[PDB]
Formats: sequence, structure tokens, C-alpha cells
Amino acid sequence: AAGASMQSAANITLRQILEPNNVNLRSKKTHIVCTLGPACKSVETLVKLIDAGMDICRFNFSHGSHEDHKEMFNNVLKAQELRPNCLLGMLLDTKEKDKNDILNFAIPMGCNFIAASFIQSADDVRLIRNLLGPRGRHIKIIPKIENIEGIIHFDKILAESDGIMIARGDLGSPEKVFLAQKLMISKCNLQGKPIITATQMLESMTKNPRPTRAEVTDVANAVLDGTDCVMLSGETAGGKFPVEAVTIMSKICLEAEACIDYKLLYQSLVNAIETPISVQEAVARSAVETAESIQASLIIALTETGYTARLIAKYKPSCTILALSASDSTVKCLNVHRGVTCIKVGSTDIVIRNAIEIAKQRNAKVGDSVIAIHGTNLMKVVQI
Amino acid sequence: AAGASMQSAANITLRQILEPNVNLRSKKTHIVCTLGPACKSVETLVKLIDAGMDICRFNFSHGSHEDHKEMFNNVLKAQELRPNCLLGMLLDTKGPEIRTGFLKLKLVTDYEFLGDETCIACSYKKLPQSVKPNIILIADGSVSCKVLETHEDHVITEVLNAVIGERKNMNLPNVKVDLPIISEKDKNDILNFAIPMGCNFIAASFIQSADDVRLIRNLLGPRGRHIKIIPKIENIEGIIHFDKILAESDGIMIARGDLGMEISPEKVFLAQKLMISKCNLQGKPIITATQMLESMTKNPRPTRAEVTDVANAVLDGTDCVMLSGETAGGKFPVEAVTIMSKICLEAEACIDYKLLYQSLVNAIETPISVQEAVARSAVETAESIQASLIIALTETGYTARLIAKYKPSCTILALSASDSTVKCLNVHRGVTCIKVGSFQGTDIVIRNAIEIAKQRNMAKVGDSVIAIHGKEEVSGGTNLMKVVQIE
Amino acid sequence: AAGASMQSAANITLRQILEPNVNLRSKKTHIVCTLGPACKSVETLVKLIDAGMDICRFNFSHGSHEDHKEMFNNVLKAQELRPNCLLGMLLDTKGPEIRTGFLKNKEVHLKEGSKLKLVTDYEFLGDETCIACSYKKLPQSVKPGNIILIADGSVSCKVLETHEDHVITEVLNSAVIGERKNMNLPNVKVDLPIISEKDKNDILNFAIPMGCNFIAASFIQSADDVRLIRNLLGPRGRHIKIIPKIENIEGIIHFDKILAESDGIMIARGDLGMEISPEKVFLAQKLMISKCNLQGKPIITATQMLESMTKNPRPTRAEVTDVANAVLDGTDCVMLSGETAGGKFPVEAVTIMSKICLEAEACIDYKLLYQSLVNAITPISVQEAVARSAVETAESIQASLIIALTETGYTARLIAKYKPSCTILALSASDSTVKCLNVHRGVTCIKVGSFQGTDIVIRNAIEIAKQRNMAKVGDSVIAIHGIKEEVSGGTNLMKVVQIE
Amino acid sequence: SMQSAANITLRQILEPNNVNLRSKKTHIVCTLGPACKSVETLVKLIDAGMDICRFNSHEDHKEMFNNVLKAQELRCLLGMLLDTKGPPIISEKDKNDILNFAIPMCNFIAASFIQSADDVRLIRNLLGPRGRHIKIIPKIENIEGIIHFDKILAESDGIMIARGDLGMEISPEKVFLAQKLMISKCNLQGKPIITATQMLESMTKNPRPTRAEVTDVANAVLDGTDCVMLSGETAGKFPVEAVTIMSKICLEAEACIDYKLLYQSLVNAIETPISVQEAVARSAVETAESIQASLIIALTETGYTARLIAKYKPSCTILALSASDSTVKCLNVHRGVTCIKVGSFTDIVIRNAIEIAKQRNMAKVGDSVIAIHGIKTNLMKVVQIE
Repeated sequence: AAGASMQSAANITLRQILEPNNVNLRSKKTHIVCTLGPACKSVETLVKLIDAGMDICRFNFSHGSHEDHKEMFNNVLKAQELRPNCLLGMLLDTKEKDKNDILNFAIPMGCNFIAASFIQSADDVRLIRNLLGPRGRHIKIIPKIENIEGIIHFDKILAESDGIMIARGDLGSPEKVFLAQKLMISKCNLQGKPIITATQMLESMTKNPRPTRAEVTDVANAVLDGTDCVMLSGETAGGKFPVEAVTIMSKICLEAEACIDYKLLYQSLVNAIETPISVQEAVARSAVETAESIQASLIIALTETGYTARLIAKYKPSCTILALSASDSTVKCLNVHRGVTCIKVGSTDIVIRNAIEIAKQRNAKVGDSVIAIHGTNLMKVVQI
Repeated sequence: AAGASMQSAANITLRQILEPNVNLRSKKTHIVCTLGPACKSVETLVKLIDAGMDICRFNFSHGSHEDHKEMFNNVLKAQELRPNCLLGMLLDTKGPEIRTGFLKLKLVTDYEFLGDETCIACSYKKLPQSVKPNIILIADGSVSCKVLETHEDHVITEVLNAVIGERKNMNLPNVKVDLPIISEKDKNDILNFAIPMGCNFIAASFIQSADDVRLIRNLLGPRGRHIKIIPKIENIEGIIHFDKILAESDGIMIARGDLGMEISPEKVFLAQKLMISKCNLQGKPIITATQMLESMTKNPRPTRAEVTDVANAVLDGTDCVMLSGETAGGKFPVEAVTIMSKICLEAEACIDYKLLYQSLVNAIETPISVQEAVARSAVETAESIQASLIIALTETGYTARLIAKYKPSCTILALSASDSTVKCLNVHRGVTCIKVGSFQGTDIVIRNAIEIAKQRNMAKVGDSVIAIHGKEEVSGGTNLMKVVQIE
Repeated sequence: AAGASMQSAANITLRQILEPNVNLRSKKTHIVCTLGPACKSVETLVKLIDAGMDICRFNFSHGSHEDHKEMFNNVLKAQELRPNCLLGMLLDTKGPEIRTGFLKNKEVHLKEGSKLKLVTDYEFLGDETCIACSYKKLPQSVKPGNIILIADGSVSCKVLETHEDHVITEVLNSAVIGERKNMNLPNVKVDLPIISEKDKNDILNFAIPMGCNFIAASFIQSADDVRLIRNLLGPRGRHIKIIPKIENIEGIIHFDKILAESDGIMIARGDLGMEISPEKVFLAQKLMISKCNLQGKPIITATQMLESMTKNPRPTRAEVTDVANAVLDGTDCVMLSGETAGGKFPVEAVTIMSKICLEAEACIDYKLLYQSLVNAITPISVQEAVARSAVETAESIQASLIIALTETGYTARLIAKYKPSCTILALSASDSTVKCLNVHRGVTCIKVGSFQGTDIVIRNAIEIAKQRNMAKVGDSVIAIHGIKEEVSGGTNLMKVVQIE
Repeated sequence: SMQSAANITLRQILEPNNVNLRSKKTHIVCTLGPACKSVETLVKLIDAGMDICRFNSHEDHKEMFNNVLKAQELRCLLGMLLDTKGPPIISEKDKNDILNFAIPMCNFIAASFIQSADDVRLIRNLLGPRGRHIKIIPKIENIEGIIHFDKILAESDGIMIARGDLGMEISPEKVFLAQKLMISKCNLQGKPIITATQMLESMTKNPRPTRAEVTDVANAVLDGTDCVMLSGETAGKFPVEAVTIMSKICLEAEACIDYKLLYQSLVNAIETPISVQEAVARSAVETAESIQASLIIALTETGYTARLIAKYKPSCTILALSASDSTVKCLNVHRGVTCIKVGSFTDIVIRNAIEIAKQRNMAKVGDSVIAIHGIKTNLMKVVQIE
């Protein structure tokens, strides 16, 4: 749906298939959620995952105690202390009984995402929003869907939620198992909410170094379906090869992303989105359109709330999106959106000039055009 | 690429997920079934027909001519029992292979050497000349060896990764295997089974160039002129020379496991997506031979991952899907086809046929013939008036192939007097065939076909139908497009 | 609207501007010629045919039935000399008129400040202060604030007061006017019979028995006028086409309803823009031509665009580009009035008309024309979808002709609506069909015999096309036949043939 | 377009157009003569919609020039155009007019009989560094001019067409083609084009034009002309009512243009690769359409920025803001551009233009406005009117 066109697939070169592409693993547009576990216990193993393209850290609260999860949360902070340029996001998976693991464990530790289990209505997401309160106003709520009633109210749930998480095993007639995956991802894509595909795609990586040919295909299809994120479960938690699993994920994502017809993807989006778009959203459209027209390397989005960056991400430009924010809660929450890499800033040329030097160091190159957007609404085009 | 759009996927209704219903044979994607002991019964073959079998694959890696002849005749008995359905006959060749030697690392060309773990023999006597200090795969790509030293009858390698058996499979990435495609057995299989028995397709194994296909066409000759040649792409050389192979071929067969031998594991879907799109653009039929429901061998229901694998193959734009061990030597063969057909149908309801057509039209070579121009008209008009059926009057199958190329949303009803044509057009998706007595006229044949179509509930009273007749591939004829109300 | 695009206009070659030699009857836009003394002879009529005349117009505002009968036969004699040409016959009705009265000195000089009284006593010998009006219902049809135009809009008068038997006005501009001059009443529905007994005599005792194809009806104000004329024609006049002339504001207001009942439209700038403010006249013309194009209804541009060619052998530059723009607006026909009827150079007027038409037609972007038609027309019949396929395939393979087999003209009308780049060859056994399709641009006809199958008639039409240099060996041709034309459920056929 | 014209309303046809005459997109060139003499009638010509004054005794033109600036000070920047006599490429009378009158005083110079791209260079040489700001607009009066048009247009600032001139050597049936050819070529290049063809000559003696003359100017506007010209009408018994009618026709024809189509036709036909600044100019136009902006405000020094926006023909008015008198008076040949002179020494400049736009009826409170500035780096600002 958000993948290759007839023309895009037929233009796949021999160099893409025969010769391994050499690119920075974190330059990938699709983002990776790793479930932290006993194999991730080591700080040396956590930094290895970051270099292998880890973007979001999952803390599965359905097993274990708070005191052991505090040890992981402290460990990943030390791992993030080692690599200053990169920044991670923290997600907590739920299992009433998890209310003490939400009100006390998530609020104090400062998680970014809440994976609320077995949500059935739009009323349910208001309850988890009320329990969080003003102190938990920055924590994003992500409904997981395992129940048929949740699919029936999916539109009403999507509208209030901060993005949804979907797993193939949770949804289960066996013939119509892929339909749900494709329907929901596309509906999220149009609404602009980020989608996490939780399905364990690489269950072979738990014991074997390289995955089966069918599992590779499965991952590629999910990227081409239009998912923002993918998830490793047993591969990272209790597997023999956790680092090589994330490395393979980023490799497949980068390879699948090379097939995407971004021109078609934009047109598909513009044609389907509701008739009346706001003034701010119109400028965001121009930014993407201009980025494609001049083949720019970056779109720098200056935002505080993370709203402006969330507008660029909806229309999915081919180039990288660089979000610049003063809020450290913003720069960690935007990891849920694909094609978004964010940098924390202090307080026009103030942050844009510094962004170009930082992107050149994380090579972006000299002689490139860059699009800057700030929201009342501004759009700058500067040479590198 | 031939799948769902943003809007198509967003418009998936709860009635698709929850409720089920349609006839199994009304599906667009066609199913190839590998025959064996599990479905050897005359009763069980009929059950597969009703489940959605379109082409029968005769795997000639195992079994004798006598074994396959009985299997051939059993299917003909099922053809007698099911008069409406008309199945295609595919013969898959064993082809060339490279094997390891015997055992009681260096690789010697002397195949008599019973060696230790220090030295093992190889079947390919031209290995020293063919390989340069390149990787060598053994035991179905389980053990990997890197070539460092080359000599007159020796090859010195270092084991990169287990314990392997004797006479095991070998692969050579990025080198052209200098072994004949038609082995003395294959030559016998084609001349003494394929032709005399009246097979429709030959799935040629390990096709490396267009010359290989020509070599097979010359062997078939006048007696086997109506048999289609379907190359199997299996090595890197097959990928490199794919275009020229495709142009000479009658269709393409692909198994993910075989392509995933010489190519880095992460890049398997690339070779698939590329070839299916190019086959679509050329209007050449493509068969995904990948075993995608291997659990059905021992399980009544497939994996959730197996289902979406089949669905994505359909949405990639494949004409055919294939069951291998599921139908040949599995506990649940009837259940395998039934689930295959079901997955196809639900996936087909996701296709955005308008976008499919538009992307085809934009990407196909700049100048087209008058015949193809009318074929586009037929498809465009069918979509415009939401016709139930495109009836294609064809002798060679050409006119039907032109319509199929442009992937209409409605079923294509191909009509022919040639038995070969009716069986051959099975490789193209969305095509159902009816054998007809030699064309008495345009009006006569069309009218009689609609009667046959009404009796099968393919159309309804009041539906519009598009008839097309071309004379055929010869330039400068007359082309008819006829729109009729079925009432 | 149906003209040159950005690309087409920039693609105008130097050859087009400098190098002149195509057959004049090869053009797409059709010509209506007004008949009169200047073209009474069979020899002239034949020369006009060669120059590109398609419809002959009979102006029944003057002349006996006998005079027109002689004219009708002379064109019939011309027809026999040019069997490749099948001419349409149009009758122009007199219709309602409103006029000033007689004057004491046969002329008066009306002045700006002066107040003028208009009386309903048509026997009153008028002067500078008081003039009679033939429309007896004037005082009750007019209110203070209305405008009254005298002598083809030379003098404007603003109504100040209305009484039982007269009206009081103020002359908005100064001019000298003569006796018995035409009047107009902007924003007023003129309550007069659409056809008088004379118009009734012309229709029943000339149009019908002479076999005219069109009646151009003067001063249509509602769809009821069109219905009133159809009833009069009756079963005997069933095949005669009604072409309303829009000549006032009421006709513009109710244009849509009028068009729906119509078989076509005839507009002339001078009359249509009479009650319209000078700057807004082109607006009405673009609106109505576009609306006709979209509906498939033919339109006739009747404005005299080559007036100076009454005296001169060559037109002014302004006159040429005016004709050009009319074609590019998307008019089906252009009309010559005084140029052919009572002018010194009638053959020459038609000759350059065709030449301008050929020149402007070379500018049209047909692809843009087709698209914007399809984008503006919502659900359509199977017959119309097949008509679309025919036009699209013709564009795709670059066919020389679309051959349309048609008994009523329906199928030919369907195709013509989609304005293909190639000529439409219409085949009919019906003599009225063949002479009626003349109002549609790009349609030319052959009368055919009784064909049992499509095969024979198409093949015979191709050999005639070869003879007439409409197609050549190697060209592709598209043939279309609809068994039951305007009736759903039949079989529709599109057939592509390569010429041997 | 088919749709645009079929949407022509009864209001458009029956009710008078009450827009301000200076708010029109098509700009008017008026030739100056005895009828224009007085300062009173010349101000009334400005209010009627005059944008460029054409000068066609040396001291006699100086009388008009000073009386024009007196009228301009009494009221809005007017362009000044000088029209050469011509027939020997450059005349001695023309060389004396260019050097001692045109350079000494005007923004545009209309050269006579240009047949190659070397003639425009020759006139550019004669102008020198003092004539750097003066725009050269060749008149096409012969076949060779039409033959090398592409080479001539590329070197020139703009083109001036007369139907009487080009149709003197051309065949009668062909005369209309040359007008449509060159107008489109200019449009696709962004060079302004003046149609000099006298099209309302009846207004010399009559207070109303003939209906034929009306559609002629109407079609010129619809051909895509940047400017229209009055010759004898202004230089005539009714000069004021001739400009008034000329303005009203322009507004009436401008209401028929399918702008979405025009933009699309432009983009599809322009040369494949475009500069970064031109792409930003495209966006400003596309964004103005998407949110129905009342104005595109272009902050430009050389006029180049306003010329890019003018090339893509947006539906809304273009406000060009410049510190240069030269460019403010030079952008008048371009369609739909009204200019304001600002102080030499961006936030206040944008805020100031919006205030004038409220008073000019061009924009209202609550409307969105698009501002564009290119230093070379390139900016686009969307602001709501408060």
C-alpha cells in the first residue's frame, strides 16, 4: 500500500540484489522496537543494539518485578550516556493489576509510551488518560488490539489515541488474518497516527544467526504496508543472537525502503485525506512537495510540541526529517514516527545553522538544499 | 505493485474480516499442484478440482514413466468426471545438479575419491577453471566455503561454518555452471513423455541464458510446438540474464528457496518483486513455485505467517501459486488447496484494479499495435460500464493474452477450438476457458458462449458483456469489440 | 474553450503562417449561407458549394413563396451537379417585432435632456416629443427604471412614468432617427405570439412540403415557444429540427430549458447583445457555446463577421481573428448573411471563411478538448461509453475516419459530441438524417441503400473515402454501429479496419 | 475552459461589475496626445486604469512627461514607455531619442523593426551602463522577426505585437496565428507582452465601442496578453471613457480564466530543470491556491522575485515591494502585479503592505496572505491578517 509501484519494482537494479548496500544502520526510515531482557542485561549489549539501529526500548511488564525493571531502565540510561548524539524512547507493555505498574512505575521512571492491552472502546482510552493526569500528560497512549470489538470501534479508538500497536498473533477464520494488518496500518497512515507492528517476524533469530527466507519477506511486506515501527520479542529478550537480530532488521528495512515509490505514496495520501486541511498542514504539504521538486536532503522541523514534525511525517517525504526541539519529552516521543530523527536543542538561524553542521557530521553533504519549517507559519530553503 | 492502494486497504470492510462464500473456481489467481501418493486417487483428484486446482505438476526428479503415466491417466479420469474444468499439464525437469562425493578443505575433480574431512570430491569436473579465488555452498547452502587457492584439478577452501552427509547438493554463486540443461534423462522425459502424453508446459530447471531456452525449443520441434517453455530462475546468472531469457520464454517459474541460494538472504524479496513486475509489464505469465504452506503437510490449518506470505505473493502480481509437498506427500492435500483458494480470493478483493491498469499503461513501451489498442479499449470499456465478463474469441490464445496483460477486474472468458490453447491459458490469472467447435461466425460463437456462461452463473440477466475478436497476431486485419446485454 | 492550449499555440509552426493547399470541403466547421439575388444562379450556387457551403438559409422576412421556391430548385439543380455534397435547408422565421410609428417630417432629432412620450396609438403621426409604439401592451409591460431602445439600440430611453395609454421617457443619448424603427425592451418578456399566421403559413406551406431540415425561430423566450412550434409541425414535420434564436434577456435567463427542448441554438452577436451591456456580450456567447458543446446540441454562430466583404474582396484583420475565435470557442457553424445574399463578392466570402476555419482548426488541442468534455459531462449510457471508446481508440491509433452507421443520426451525434480530431463519416439510408447532421461540426454524410449486414456498407463507404481523398491505403478506420440506437439493451459494435 | 465558461453566471451578464478599475489584472498602455494634455484628464485616466504611458517636437514630449509626473504626484506608480520611429538598424532620430531623451528621463523602450538577436544587443550597447535599468521591448513588424523570434525573445526584456504590422506581409487568413504563437511563447518564458493592436478605434468618435471590438479585446486578454494598448483613442473625442471601457472588459474577461488549468498548462510546458528559487516561487503560487490566499506579497530588489511569481499566473493579486523606483515602475508590463515603494532600510515591510491592501480593498481581516523573499536564502511566510 505504501510500497513499490509497477514502475518502482521493475526498476530494481542488479546492484541492489547482488551487492550489499553500505549505509549507516540508523539512517533507516523504519524504526525498531527491541524488547529488553536477560540477553540485553549487559550495557555492552545495549550499546551494540543502538549501533545496530535501536530506536525504541520496550519494557514488558507482563513478566517480572518492578525492582528488576528499574535495573534495566537505569542500564539503558547508562547506555545512552555512552552515545550522546542518538536518543531512545521507552515503552511499557501492560498485562487494575498493571495500574500500580502504570501509576507508580511509569510516571516516576518517565516512560514515553504506554502499550495498554485489550482496549475495546473509545471510552477506555479516556480512562488511561485520566489516570495519568497532568503529571502524565506527556506520556503517549498506544492501544494494542487483540479483540474483535476493538476492531469494530477502531476508528473511534484511533481518533483519541496517540497511535496504535498491532500484533498478528493477538488478532486470531485464518484466511483473513492479513486483512486487519493492512486495514489498520493504512487507516493510521491517513490519520497521521504512528503504527507499531508488534508481530514476532523473526522467531528463527532466537537460536539461528540468519533468518529464514520467508521471515525476511514478512518483514519487507510490513515495511511496504506502511508501518512506522517493527518489534523484536524473543530475539532480543532470550535469544542467542540479539545484536545480529537488530542488525538484520535494519538491513531488511533499508532494502525494502529502496523500493518505495514516494511520489505515488504522496499522491495516494493527498487523494484520500479529508477535504478541509488547515493552513499549517498546507505549508507542511508544500515543504514535502518542494523537497521532492528540488531533491533536498533534509526537512528540518522546528517544533516544541512535536506537532510540526508530526505534520511532515504524515505526508512521508523521501528525504530525512530532522526534528529540533527544546523539550526532551518531544525528542523521545517522535521515535514512534518513521523517517524522523530528532535532536535536542537549547533556546531562525539559531538552530538551523547548527543542524546543518550536525547532519554533515552524521553524513547530508556540502552543496545540498535543505528545507526548514517552523510553525505563524514559515518555510525556509537554504544551501548546505 | 499489483496490490492494494491507500484507499483500497482503508476500505476493507468488517464483512471481509468476519463473514465469509463464493465458488472456489471463481478466483483470479491460479493454483499449480504437485502430484504424488497423497492425491494419487481418482476420487481425491476430483476433490482438488473443486477446491481450485488449475495445473497439475509432474515432478520428474522422482518416479518413472510408468508411475507418471498412471498418474496422468488418473487425472484424465477426473477430467471425464468434471467436464467444465480443463486442467493444464506441467512437467518439471530434474535438470543439472552438482553433488559432493563419498566419505569413509580440498575439493578434487576425481569423483572416485572416498575422502575424509580434509578432502571431498565434486561432480563438476570443470570447477577449477570456473571458480576463482568466490564462495562454494554445500548441503543445500548449510555449509559455506571461501575459495582461496585454485589449481589444475584441485581447489583449496576454508570452512566458514556442521556435519554433512554424502552426495549432497552444491551451489556456486556468481559463476555460470557449464553443464547442459537438457540431460540425457530430460531429453528422454521431453521426447517420450511430455510430447506423446500431450503436456502443456515444461518447467525447465536452472536456465542461465536465452540460448538454453532456444536449445529446448529446437528439441521440441514441430511435434512439440504447442508446448510452452517456462524457465526456472535459480542462480545469479539467471538474474543477470533475466530480460533476454524472459523475451524468449513462454513464462517464468520462481522458487524463493532456490533463488535464495546464491543471493544474500536479506535480498530474496527483491529478485521476486523485480521479476513479477517485469513479467506483468511484458504480459508474460509467472508462477510463484515457493512452498508457502509447508505446515499443511502435518497440520490441518496453516501458520498466520504462512497465510500473509501467500496473500503478498498474489498482491505482488503473480499469475500462479504452487503447492509442492502439501499435495504430493502430505496428510492434508484437499485442505491445502481449499485454504490456498480462500487466501487468494480475500487478497484479490484488496486489489485496486484501476491503479493497476494505470500503472501498467504508464510503464509499457511507447508504441503499441492496433490489436493491443483494441485490447485496452475492451478493458477500459469493461471498467467503465462495470461489465461482468470479457469474452475473448481466440484460436492461438493471443487475443486472450492481450486482455490478461491489462488485468481487468472482471473474469476473462477465453473461447477456443484448439485443445492446446484452452489448457495453456491456465497460467494467466483471471482467465477461464471453454472449448468450442470451430468458429461458425462472430455472432454464432458469441451467442453460444453467453449461454454457456449463464449456465455457470458467471454472468446474470441484465449484465453487460464485452466480446473481442481479432487475423490474430498478423498485422492489418479487422478487430471487433462487441458490447451485449446478457438479457 | 474548444481551442488552442498553451502547448498547441507555442507549437504553431512557421509553415502555418507563411505557406498557404487543402480542399475547402475538408474543413470541420460548417458554413450557413444566406441565399439571395447575389447567388440566385445555379452556377454561383455550385461555386459556393466548392467554396464550402453546407447549409442554405432562406430568409422569410422578405420574398414570396414563389421566389423562394425558385431558389429552392436552383440549389437542387446545383446539388445534382455536385452529388458528393448533401446540403441542409434552413428556414428563418420573421417572428415578433416592435416598432416606432410614423413621423411628421419622416425624421426627428432626439436630444439628451429631452423627455419623450411613447403612445400606443399606432395611427399617431409623431414628432420630437411624442412617438407611437406598435406594442400595445407597452405601458403595462414596463415600469419606471426600465430602458427602451430605439432604432437598433442607437437611442436609449429611461422610463420615468407609466400610464394607461402611454409612457414617459428621458433620452439617455442624442441621435436622429427615422420612421418605423425596431425597438427592444431589456428585462421585459415581450408578450407577442412567437409565430404569426404568416410564420404559420411559411412553416406548413413551405418548410414542410419543400422539405426543409431546420427552422430557425426568431425571438424564443421560453421552452413553451419551442413546444408550440413542435405541435404545429405535427407528424408531418417530425423530422424538421427546431433551432431557437436567443435575441433578448428572457431567452438568456431561460436558456437551459430552451436548449433542452431545442434541437440546437442559433446566436448572433448583434441581436443577443442588444439588451446586454456592450462589455458583457462575449460572456453570453461563451456560456451558450460551452453549454451546447457539453449537451451535444449543435450551435450556429449567426453574427455577421465578414460584413465588409459586401464591398471588398478581402476582409479586415479584425474580422478574420473574430471568425477564428468563434471556431475556437467551439461553434458548430458559422454564417454568412449579406456577404452571400446581396454582396459583390459571395464566392470569395465563403472561400476565406473556409480558409480561416481550416487555419483555426489546426490550432485546436483535441486531447485537451476531449478531457475537459469528459470531466464536465456524470453517469452515461452504454452507447455513449462505446462512443467514447471509439473517439479514444481513434486518437490512440491515429485513425483517418470514424465511420458511424446511423438511421436516425443518434450514433453520429454521440461521437460528434466528443469532438474527435478526425472526420466522422455518417452513413444513413434516411435522406433527412443525412441532410440534418450538417449542423454538427466534423460530420460529413453519404446516403446509403438497404444493407442487410454491416460488412458490405462499411466496405463500400471505404472505397468512396479512397475516391474522395478522406482516407488512403494503409490508414486505420473505426466503424461503429448501434442496433437499437437510443434504446438500452441492444448490441453495440466497435470495429477497426485497415484500408487495403 | 469548458467548465469555466459553462459556469458564466447570469449576474456576470446582467449586473454591472462594481470592482475597482485599478484592481484588474490586465494592465493598460495609453499613448499620450493632445486629448491627454491637461493634468485633470490625465488623473482621470489613472483612475480609469492607466498603468503605462506611451510617448509617440522633443520639448512637446517633455511637456507631457512633466504633466504626467504632476498627475502622478497628485495620485500608484506609472510605467514610462518610449516608442521609436524606425525605418539601417538603429535610426539617427531613434539614437537621439534613446540617448538624449529616454536615458535622461523612462522605464521601457520599444524598438522598431528587430529582425535578429544582434539588433537588441546593438541597442543595449547604445544604452550602456546608464541604460542598465531601462527595459528593451522590440516591436515585431516583419517576417524575419517572426523567423528568429526565439533568439530575439531570449535577449529582450519583452515583446510588443501589432496585428496591422505583422499582417502586412502575412496572408489574410494567417494573421491571428502570429498573435497566439508569440503570446504563449512569452508566457512560457515569463517575458511580458504588450498587444499594441488598436482594438477600440470606434471610441475615437463614439462613447461606446462596437460589439465586435469588445470581443477582440476580450480574446486578447484570453490569449494571455500582459498588456493592452489604446492608440488614437487616448491621443480622440472620448479618451476617458475609452480607458474605462478597456478596464471593464479586462475585468469581465479575467473572470472567465480557469486559473487551475492555466498553472497546470504552464508547468507541463516549461523547460525540464528549474532553479531552486523558481521552485519556491511555484510553491508560493500553489499554496496561495490551496488556502485561497488574498495576496502573494513579493519582497524584491531587482523585480526578479515578482517576475517568477508573475510567470505562474496565480488567481490572487501580486504585491511587489521594492526600495527601487526603477523596478517598481518596471514591473508594470507584467500581468496582475501592483507595486509599492518601501524605505531602503522585512517584518515591518510585510505588516505595512497588509495595511495598504485593506484600504485598497484587495484584502480583508481574517484572510491568509503569502509572503515570499529571496536573498539570492529563500523564504516563504504564511500570515493571517489581524
